[PDB]
Amino acid sequence: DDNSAITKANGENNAVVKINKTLNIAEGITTPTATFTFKFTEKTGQSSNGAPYQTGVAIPDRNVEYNKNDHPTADKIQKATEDIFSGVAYGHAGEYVYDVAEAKTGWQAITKNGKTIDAMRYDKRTYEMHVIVKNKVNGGVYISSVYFKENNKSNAPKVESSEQGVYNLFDNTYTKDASKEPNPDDPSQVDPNAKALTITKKVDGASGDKTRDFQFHIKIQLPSTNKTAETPVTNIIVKHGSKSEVLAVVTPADTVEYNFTLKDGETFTVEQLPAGSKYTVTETGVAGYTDSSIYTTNGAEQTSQGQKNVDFTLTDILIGEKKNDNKVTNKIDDVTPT
Repeated sequence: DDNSAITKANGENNAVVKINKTLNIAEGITTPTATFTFKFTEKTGQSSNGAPYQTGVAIPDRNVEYNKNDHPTADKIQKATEDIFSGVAYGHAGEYVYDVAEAKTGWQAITKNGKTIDAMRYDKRTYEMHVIVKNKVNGGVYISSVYFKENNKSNAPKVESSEQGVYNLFDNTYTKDASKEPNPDDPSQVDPNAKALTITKKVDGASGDKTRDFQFHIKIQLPSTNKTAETPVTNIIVKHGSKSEVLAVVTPADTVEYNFTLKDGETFTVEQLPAGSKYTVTETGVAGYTDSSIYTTNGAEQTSQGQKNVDFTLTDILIGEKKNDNKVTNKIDDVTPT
């Protein structure tokens, strides 16, 4: 404001403080089972006034639970604790200072035959909560003033709240490999071998040239959650085998671009990608041929019709946690003499 970084109390009633966890999650991803647990630990030291920090009052482990019914907005799910001071009663005035950190527990990866689909990166940050206790009249005490300061930082400024008495202290990201929950009505049936993307050219017609290449271009957008560890920096592409190439990730933009050719019945394959990524694909125009597409996006079937000799483009196709493929048909009208 200032000073809004500090949660006061109205009158002599205990200050109220919720802690808000931010889970970052991309677009094609089912929110996982995950409890995030905050762990308060009593710190020593000396208040401004000369007094040592007061101790001997415990704050319990506070937890937020995520499950399949939690759905992101702006690629993040935000859940808060209740009042952390619920069921906590101090004995005497003074400055109680707690180290608050988030424990690395309460989530497990999806696993099929020793192989792991997903990944949770836990917030490493650690804070200093200053609980400022002050005398009631006549007697007893109250939680007067609460504030946070990030630990291990140089001249750490006071932590500003998102909402009233709510602090986004802990921030974690979740990643998921694409296309490995292929059965749209049962994600327990899990395939670690499923490919990130498939594109398959099908030339259609008696006059159709089924030996030539059709020229393609693809730009893939890795999702924002990629920026948060651990992260992909190489991509593996198979334009019909044994052509196998390790394309690299453009680090400031998190994109990969490719140019490849397909012949009739020829499949383009992206080996593996974090679910949540997007792609643009473009087949250059070729004389006589109207192109069409039947694509699966995160288990959902969608279509797109093209023009006769124009470049055919698919604009920002999501590559979800479910099935991901594309079958692009190139159709040519029959040459018949009479």
